[PDB]
Formats: sequence, C-alpha cells, structure tokens
Amino acid sequence: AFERLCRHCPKDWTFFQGNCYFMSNSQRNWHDSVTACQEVRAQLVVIKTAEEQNFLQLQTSRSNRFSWMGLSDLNQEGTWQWVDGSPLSPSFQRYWNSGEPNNSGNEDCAEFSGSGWNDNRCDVDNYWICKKPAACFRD
Ligand SMILES: [Ca+2]
Repeated sequence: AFERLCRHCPKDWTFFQGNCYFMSNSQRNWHDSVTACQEVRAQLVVIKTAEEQNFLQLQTSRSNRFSWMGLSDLNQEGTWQWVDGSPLSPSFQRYWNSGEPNNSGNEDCAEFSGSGWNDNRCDVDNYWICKKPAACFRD
C-alpha cells in the first residue's frame, strides 16, 4: 500500500515514476534555471533512465519549446556532466539531435528541443524543467 501513497506532487507538477516534474511558464538562462529549481527544493532535471528521457522528450516534442536540463560541460575537462556530478553515459549520446552537440562556440549547456537535445550558449533564455521526488504520506 505504501507505493500508492508515495505519488504526491505539488499542484501544476507532473508525476512520473516516483518523481515530480515542473515545466516553467517563462524563460531564464541556464544558471538562473539551476537556481530557480533550487528555490522550490528541486533540481534542474537530471535524467537517470531511458524511460525518463522518453517521458520528458515526448512533452517537449509536442510543445515546440526549448527547455534547459541539468547538463553542461562546465568543468576543467570539458566533459558532459549532470548537475549532480554524474557523467553523461555512453547510452545517452543517442539523445542529441542531429548536428549536436556542437562542442564549440561556448555552447556549454544542454536543452530539450524537438525529438532530442541540443547544446547551446548558456545565456540564452529557455524554459526549464525541475525534478524532485514524489512525497510519501497518508491521505
Ligand atoms: Ca549546439
């Protein structure tokens, strides 16, 4: 019975597989999107599974919106790393759109666009997506 009581999300957030997702109503740059999610006790979305990627990408592909995710190459090595410190894994490289990542022109931040991901300049104003765990409590 406990699973059924562990699906609580804030209003205007979407539940998927144990987490809650917020799609913003306005646009900010990448770093300000990181901070926006922190302010609501969440994180600019870090994708952990293919199923999660498919869920998120489907919301994007319908919308024609560009949305920041919690992924950048902002480190000494210049490697793609999620904001929780985890590296971008080999099996997720299939999610970049054709032509991406450019890995040039300081396109250091990742965004959802269409059926996949782009790298883009971090000063661009995009929508953003936050993720936080769903809450467990009685009803
Ligand atoms: Ca790019």
